[PDB]
Amino acid sequence: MSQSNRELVVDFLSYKLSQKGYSWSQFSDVEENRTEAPEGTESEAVKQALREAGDEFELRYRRAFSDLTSQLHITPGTAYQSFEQVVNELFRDGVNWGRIVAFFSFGGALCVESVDKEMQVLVSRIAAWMATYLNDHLEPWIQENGGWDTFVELYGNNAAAESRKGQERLEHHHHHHLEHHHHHH
Repeated sequence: MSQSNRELVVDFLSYKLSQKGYSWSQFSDVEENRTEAPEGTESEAVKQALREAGDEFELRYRRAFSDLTSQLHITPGTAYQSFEQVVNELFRDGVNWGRIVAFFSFGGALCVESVDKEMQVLVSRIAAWMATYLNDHLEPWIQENGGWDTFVELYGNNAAAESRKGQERLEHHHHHHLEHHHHHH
């Protein structure tokens, strides 16, 4: 519902941090501040959606990602107001699904550099900033267009499955098939 939206942030930031060699449980106060995550029913899909999305956005707009992350350059004691002034431009740009992608991909970068800059309190609050923006500002647009299920499909099973036969069409069967050629490549 809403607590699952915090998962899409936290576990995603941890997904980037773990890649960088950092552990989320090491920087965030676990026992000192138990923030429980539910069973990822919807989260299982959307977190995969953003996982696949972060791939497409990165491979297609890696340069843009570089400029925007430098604009989101996390500083000592970053107020959420500054964070919002950036992420506002995601919505103000005519927020497409890629803005959500970008938003989640930004945190994935922010959380990392926050640790390198020895701001282990900021990496954790980054998740909070994202959860806030997602819950308050982003959710209205998301649900308006159908919800996460709409976005997930775009990088999910059926949408891609329908284009799977397109790969077979890409073959353009013009090669003389007389026997069974072992492997095409």
